[PDB]
Amino acid sequence: GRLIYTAGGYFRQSLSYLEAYNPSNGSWLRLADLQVPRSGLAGCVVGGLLYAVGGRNNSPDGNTDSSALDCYNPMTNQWSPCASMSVPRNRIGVGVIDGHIYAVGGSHGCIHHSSVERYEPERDEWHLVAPMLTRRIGVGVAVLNRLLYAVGGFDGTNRLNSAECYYPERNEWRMITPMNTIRSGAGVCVLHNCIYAAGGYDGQDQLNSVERYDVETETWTFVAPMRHHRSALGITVHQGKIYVLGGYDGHTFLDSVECYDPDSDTWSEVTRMTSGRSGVGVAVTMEPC
Ligand SMILES: CN(Cc1cc([C@H](CC(=O)O)c2ccc3c(c2)nnn3C)ccc1Cl)S(=O)(=O)c1ccccc1
Ligand SMILES: [Cl-]
Repeated sequence: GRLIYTAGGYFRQSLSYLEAYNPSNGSWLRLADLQVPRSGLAGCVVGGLLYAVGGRNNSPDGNTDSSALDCYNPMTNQWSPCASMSVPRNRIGVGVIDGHIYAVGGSHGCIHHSSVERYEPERDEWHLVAPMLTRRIGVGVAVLNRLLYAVGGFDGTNRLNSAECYYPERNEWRMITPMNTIRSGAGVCVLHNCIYAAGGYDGQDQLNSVERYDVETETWTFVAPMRHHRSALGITVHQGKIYVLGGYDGHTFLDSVECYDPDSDTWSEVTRMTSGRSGVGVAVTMEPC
């Protein structure tokens, strides 16, 4: 559509915020709160509807991993509950193929999932598919040419540079070339023929580096680093540019929003979120009402 939506996230506790940024004019709009606060969720769009998937409610009265799927209709400014997933999935990644939502990995307490499940909006149903070859939480997910990619993350013991690809018609996962950088909670998205992985955490440091995988060459190449080191960032594509939103730099929960121009290989500061936060869900759709 035309707006970048940011849902949930974390600052001091899990957040219920839904806010929409308009790159055309720089404005932010605050919209209807999520029914349940959540950080470590993912956002996606199917048929112009915005979905918030998984996460965890870290609140002063308990911590609860979410198996929730909720649907935001920009036409009504209302959130509606959908069928819940088979399992809670905190620090989840998601991808959309052919109008179906894949929920990938994430944690439930000390359980780090390799499992994957697929949502069909037409029947409001989840179904498990083949699990990944690797347990991954803080996993980056993107879709390119109707193939689903799971990139980096944390397996319970180590942060990962590994990545793998799901071939739907074979219901099968296969490893791809690993990234040059260990990244957990990177922002992962697609632009042109490349899967980009921006920032993340390696067990020691939050990262500013950005690399991209060309499916034709099966190789990863670094591009210009972001202006800010950041893990648990939100990422999306809007008009052929990558936008990264918030995250954590080892010091501050960032309000910084940066944009990448692939043609000039440059990052620029574009706006600030209304407040600093990390672990948001982000996606793009039409403006409300
Ligand atoms: C930071 N968010 C949670 C989150 C963490 C990680 C990794 C997990 C890991 O590699 O173990 C992680 C862990 C620790 C990190 C890290 C990344 N970066 N710095 N530090 C110290 C990856 C994605 C998300 Cl959304 S969040 O915003 O949802 C959040 C923040 C505070 C408390 C709870 C959740
Ligand atoms: Cl968490």
